[PDB]
Amino acid sequence: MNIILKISGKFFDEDNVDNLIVLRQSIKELADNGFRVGIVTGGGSTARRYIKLAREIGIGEAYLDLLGIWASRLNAYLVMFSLQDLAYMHVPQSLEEFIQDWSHGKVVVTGGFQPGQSTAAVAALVAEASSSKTLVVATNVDGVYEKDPRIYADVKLIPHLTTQDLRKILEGTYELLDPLAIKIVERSKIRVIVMNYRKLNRIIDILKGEEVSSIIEPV
Amino acid sequence: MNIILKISGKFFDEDNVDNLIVLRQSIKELADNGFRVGIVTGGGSTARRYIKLAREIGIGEAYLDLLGIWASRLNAYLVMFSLQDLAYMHVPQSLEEFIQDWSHGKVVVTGGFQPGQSTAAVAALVAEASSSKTLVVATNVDGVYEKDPRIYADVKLIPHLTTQDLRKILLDPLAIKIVERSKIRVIVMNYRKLNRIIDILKGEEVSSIIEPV
Amino acid sequence: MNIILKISGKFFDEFRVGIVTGGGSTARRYIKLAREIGIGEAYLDLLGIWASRLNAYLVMFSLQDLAYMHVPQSLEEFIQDWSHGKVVVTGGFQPGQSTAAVAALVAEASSSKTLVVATNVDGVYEKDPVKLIPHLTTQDLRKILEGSQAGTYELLDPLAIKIVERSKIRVIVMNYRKLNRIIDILKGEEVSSIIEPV
Amino acid sequence: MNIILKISGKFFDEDNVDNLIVLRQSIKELADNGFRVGIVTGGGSTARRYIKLAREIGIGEAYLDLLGIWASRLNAYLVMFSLQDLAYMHVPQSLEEFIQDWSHGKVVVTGGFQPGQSTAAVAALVAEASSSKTLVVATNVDGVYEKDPRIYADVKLIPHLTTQDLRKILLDPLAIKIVERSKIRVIVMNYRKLNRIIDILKGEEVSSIIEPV
Amino acid sequence: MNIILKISGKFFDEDNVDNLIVLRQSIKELADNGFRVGIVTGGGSTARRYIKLAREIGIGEAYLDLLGIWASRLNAYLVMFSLQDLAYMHVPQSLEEFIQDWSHGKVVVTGGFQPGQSTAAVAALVAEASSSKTLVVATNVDGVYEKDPRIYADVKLIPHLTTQDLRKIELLDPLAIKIVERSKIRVIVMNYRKLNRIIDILKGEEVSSIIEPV
Amino acid sequence: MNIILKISGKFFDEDNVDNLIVLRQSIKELADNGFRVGIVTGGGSTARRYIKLAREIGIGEAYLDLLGIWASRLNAYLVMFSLQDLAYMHVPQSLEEFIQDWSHGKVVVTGGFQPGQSTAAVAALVAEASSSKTLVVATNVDGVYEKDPADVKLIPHLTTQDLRKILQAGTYELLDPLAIKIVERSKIRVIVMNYRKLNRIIDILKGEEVSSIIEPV
Ligand SMILES: O=c1ccn([C@@H]2O[C@H](COP(=O)(O)OP(=O)(O)OP(=O)(O)O)[C@@H](O)[C@H]2O)c(=O)[nH]1
Ligand SMILES: O=c1ccn([C@@H]2O[C@H](COP(=O)(O)OP(=O)(O)OP(=O)(O)O)[C@@H](O)[C@H]2O)c(=O)[nH]1
Ligand SMILES: O=c1ccn([C@@H]2O[C@H](COP(=O)(O)OP(=O)(O)OP(=O)(O)O)[C@@H](O)[C@H]2O)c(=O)[nH]1
Ligand SMILES: O=c1ccn([C@@H]2O[C@H](COP(=O)(O)OP(=O)(O)OP(=O)(O)O)[C@@H](O)[C@H]2O)c(=O)[nH]1
Ligand SMILES: O=c1ccn([C@@H]2O[C@H](COP(=O)(O)OP(=O)(O)OP(=O)(O)O)[C@@H](O)[C@H]2O)c(=O)[nH]1
Ligand SMILES: O=c1ccn([C@@H]2O[C@H](COP(=O)(O)OP(=O)(O)OP(=O)(O)O)[C@@H](O)[C@H]2O)c(=O)[nH]1
Ligand SMILES: [Mg+2]
Ligand SMILES: [Mg+2]
Ligand SMILES: [Mg+2]
Ligand SMILES: [Mg+2]
Repeated sequence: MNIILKISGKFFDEDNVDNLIVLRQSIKELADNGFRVGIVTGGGSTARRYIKLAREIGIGEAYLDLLGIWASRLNAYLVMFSLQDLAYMHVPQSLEEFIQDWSHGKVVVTGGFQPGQSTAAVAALVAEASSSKTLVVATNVDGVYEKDPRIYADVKLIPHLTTQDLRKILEGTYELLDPLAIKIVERSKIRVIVMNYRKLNRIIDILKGEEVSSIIEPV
Repeated sequence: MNIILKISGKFFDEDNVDNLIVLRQSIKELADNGFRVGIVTGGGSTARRYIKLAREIGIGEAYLDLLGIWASRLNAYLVMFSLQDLAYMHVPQSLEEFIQDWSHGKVVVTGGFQPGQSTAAVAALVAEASSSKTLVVATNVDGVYEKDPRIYADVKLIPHLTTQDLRKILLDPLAIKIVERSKIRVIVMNYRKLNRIIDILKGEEVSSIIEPV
Repeated sequence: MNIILKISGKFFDEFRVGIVTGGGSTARRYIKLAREIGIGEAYLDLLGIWASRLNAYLVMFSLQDLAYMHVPQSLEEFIQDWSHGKVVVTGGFQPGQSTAAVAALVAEASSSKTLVVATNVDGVYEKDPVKLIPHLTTQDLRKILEGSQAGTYELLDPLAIKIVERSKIRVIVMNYRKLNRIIDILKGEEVSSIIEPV
Repeated sequence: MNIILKISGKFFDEDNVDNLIVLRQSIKELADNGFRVGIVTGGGSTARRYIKLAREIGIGEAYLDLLGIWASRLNAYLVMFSLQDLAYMHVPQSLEEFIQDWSHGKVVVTGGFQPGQSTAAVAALVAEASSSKTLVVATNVDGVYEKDPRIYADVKLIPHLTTQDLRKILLDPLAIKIVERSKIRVIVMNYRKLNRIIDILKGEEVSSIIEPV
Repeated sequence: MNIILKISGKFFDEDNVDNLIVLRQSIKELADNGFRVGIVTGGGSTARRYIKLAREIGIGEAYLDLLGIWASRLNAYLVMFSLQDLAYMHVPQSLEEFIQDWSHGKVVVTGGFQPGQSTAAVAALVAEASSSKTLVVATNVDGVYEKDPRIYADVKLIPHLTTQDLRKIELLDPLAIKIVERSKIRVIVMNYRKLNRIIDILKGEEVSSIIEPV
Repeated sequence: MNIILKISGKFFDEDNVDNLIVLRQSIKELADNGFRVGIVTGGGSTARRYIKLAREIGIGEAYLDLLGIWASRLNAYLVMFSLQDLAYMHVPQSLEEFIQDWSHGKVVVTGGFQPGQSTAAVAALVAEASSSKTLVVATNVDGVYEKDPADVKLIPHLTTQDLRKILQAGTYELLDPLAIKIVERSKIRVIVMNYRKLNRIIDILKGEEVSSIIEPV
């Protein structure tokens, strides 16, 4: 079926050929398992770096967001140019445009759409519009934690939880599933799989629940 | 300065030639009084009708939203055509497009942008992007009340309050988030009084002013 | 081959395929409201076109995964969207005509030999509310039509007739209630009126 | 006041610089006198040669039309490029696009829009959309006659007539339908005389004026 | 395999249906053998008819270029319209658009993109962007000779050469050469009269000059 | 009259708030002096980083260029966004689009257009299309030298042919081949200067200051 893959921005800040090489194989691996793949790429450091520079000279919040969006699109193009042929050569700039590009039956790579949200929201929207039952959020963490492994000791990894639990835990910045994202995944009952992009090579396993991952169930 | 005017959908469901006429005279006042007006029109009943009909046959939530957006755009075109020669002849379909159309120095009429939100959000976004310090929400009510007068007795009208007060109580999430971060004040008023919009803005005529916090 | 299906607007008020949807009551509801405040004729037409497109989206969205997700706004755009090999739903294109004309244009551009006009009547008559003409020609229809404008056009307006004739496209007028019985109407003779180009 | 100027295709076949020269002049003069000018250029011989050639190898009628449209656009670009800095640098490809380009307040040059009609229809549509009360059709003849003036001797020019008078005889069906419903008067004149365009418009120079009815 | 076909402007001036008839035939041949084909059409005489006229009244060099581009696009439409159902119905106006239109898997016909270059450069760019290892330049002459064959008894066609041997010497501008070299695209110069023997040309069983990148 | 200002990519790599400001200034100055300004922003390090990352996994040369172009547009947006309502809110992606955006009478900010060239070429094209008689190339250097600075001196006046003799996604040049070809045929003079002096742009333009003026020939 259809599946949306949200690649965290950090993924591009790293500068190591192996990242793209592996993401590319996994996009193929997912393909050879009868999977249509949509990919959303975040802005990463390029985004933050420009948002800061822009903010420094007083650029309004709306425009700071656009800069982050454009930065996320630059990453989108990078992913796409390595997916060449395999992907539809256009980076939709709105959900409506995505819906169109998705018609062509190839992989579609997206960046941001609108100010006031994050690529997480985009991933949700795109997942909903593409009838994807699963939204994989590949980030630099292994999964979801009750508090924060960085600041609290032995906060064991929650391999399963609902949009309710994730709400209490979370109870241009973000989260991982900002408000709009959660709202969308819930109304369209899309399950979110948080995993480490280091394991994109074991995505097929992740999807069928055989590897370190956190699955958020809609409720 | 710049100002955004959010016209509730009900405004178009009434079909009384006087609504468009009055709205048309007011956009002209604001204009001949040093304002650049941006207008956001809601889907109204057309939106609901199509959403209803579409839902009935199982159209996904994303697509029901698109239908409401297109309906809101149809109202956008209606408002735009009557103001001809005061408005830029294009209904932007995204904030990015709005920003572009706004460059032309004329009135810009908009409908929805993206699924998952309401024209309220669009009005906020558009207000923020156009550096509008005030977002006027023209609806079928006089303003904000501590609880709806429909059900509680002796509910007067809050002539002033802040985002926090409004919290304790249309403005969807994104709208509030935007008006707060960019400190945009929202003026809730009755579209029946668009002929007194200049007064409203300077705090006279009956209205509820939501202050950002 | 290819076939174009023109869905009358009333439909919403209640083999490759191209679909054209009319504005219906939404179109006329706006057209009268717009006219009331003096909106020019060109713009009234645009309102009708937008209304027709709104219907186009509704139809498109329901056929999802069968239709190319874009509503062309001009013949040139249609030709392009048609390249993708999926169903294409269209609304109006230009002022001064009706979706009928669009259907014809679209039929011609797509090399469709048949244009099916599904309306709120079983076929072509001679007058409305009288017998049903089960088989006529572009000339007979042109005559059955006559003079005595955003909102109201004739079954097949001037441009539609001109197009169907020059490209020899046969027009099948039916009842959208029998849309389901299209494989037969089309190829049968059932309760349909077939207009032969001449 | 807005005014639409339809330049006959022949204008470009003469490979006459003198024609483009006088056009710029009049566009410049019209602008001066407070007129917004929309220009529609026909396909001319280029359109002819291409359609001919295309037809020869069996291209469909729809596509032959598109080729004439493209050829009319090529002329549109030529006129535009010469009007540079006075014209909006884009040749709209549909009435909807024209409406948009016209918002920018500069001269807009157009070619064809859709198959099945002629630039005359385009001129009419564009005139209607831009609220022009006059559509000037500039051809290689001083005006309307009852028979061709170059062949028939003793043909007198008809200075005034009606849409019907014309029917009872340069204007395709759509064009006439449009000029009538929107009551646009059409002035047929010789493009050799465009520089005297200001006189033509005020009934103080040779020309045929078709009154809508 | 992807391949780009550059049709010289003269091709359209003969008002030769003969030419179009054979182009359409070889596209079919190419499609029928699993070749994706991108086509670039030059402005030909139409281009110079409009440029000459424009220059006459002082239109700037940038705009003269645009006129030639539009002229080449008009030819692009003509070729496209005859390929109907075999080609994507849009004439990209920039390399970025071409890349997009090419995604659709059908034949793409192009004209010019930007001022300051020729369709040759467009053909090279498009070849590079579409990963075509071969760029066929169909001219009205069998290939490249040692001495001009126009008026020079039979001379002798040189079957092999390099982009360097090309420099040591129309239909080839600076950008074109830079591109074919950096992306190592081989260029085949051949007569458009022979465009249906195109399958042979490509494999060496037919007359032509092959420029090797270096 | 019109003038095109080419901002070197390094200008954005310094990530200095001041950089953006002084620009926003000169524009207002230049503007307030009967000058319409077109601005072309290069890709800088962002472009370069992507061009190398992309190349590492084998992305073709055409696509590496596109990445550079998009990176240069990102800078274009940044510059545009900082120029409040002074600039037309759209980053043209082709000369044809530039010509259109330029009609609106406001500042237009551009990035790349097409593979195979550099923003220098874009600046030249844009200058020619906009009838600009002068193309200002603001780089981090002070002007031109027959050898990049060491110990060499600054050639205050040379010709495009002088530059030729004096003179791959990434590969720079001051003026690449297309740029020179364009500036020559349309006789556009190019003023090479240090972007540190954007503030003194009005002086530069009238000869009074540290700059190298390349005369077309
Ligand atoms: O649709 C969008 C996307 C992004 N943005 C803006 O750009 C920025 C990029 O937001 P992202 O959510 O793309 O950042 P990221 O990729 O680094 O996130 P993680 O992978 O670390 O989870 C955000 O901070 C926001 O301001 C929008 O405004 N809208
Ligand atoms: O940006 C938008 C706008 C609208 N919509 C969708 O279309 C519908 C129309 O959005 P409205 O905001 O017009 O809804 P409403 O009709 O209740 O508004 P008012 O009476 O208060 O004016 C909403 O119900 C929403 O689902 C979007 O999804 N996104
Ligand atoms: O190409 C087009 C299509 C439509 N329109 C405008 O849209 C409006 C709707 O005209 P339609 O012909 O689309 O309406 P309908 O669906 O009710 O028609 P029937 O099938 O019942 O006969 C008309 O008033 C017309 O002005 C155009 O101007 N141009
Ligand atoms: O909107 C349009 C315009 C033009 N065309 C097609 O292109 C051709 C050009 O139509 P024109 O009306 O421009 O022809 P022309 O140049 O000979 O006209 P004059 O001003 O010289 O009298 C026509 O023959 C028609 O087929 C369209 O299909 N649609
Ligand atoms: O990308 C382009 C293509 C073309 N042009 C401009 O348009 C004209 C037509 O471009 P051509 O490529 O047809 O010129 P040419 O005369 O060398 O062509 P062939 O006989 O080899 O087919 C050229 O003279 C050029 O000025 C551009 O500016 N850019
Ligand atoms: O039109 C364009 C512009 C840029 N590019 C691509 O963008 C990349 C950046 O080329 P730039 O010329 O934008 O770099 P820069 O701004 O840092 O240059 P200087 O002013 O310091 O000399 C180059 O690698 C090139 O391939 C294009 O391909 N086309
Ligand atoms: Mg609502
Ligand atoms: Mg009708
Ligand atoms: Mg004609
Ligand atoms: Mg460089």
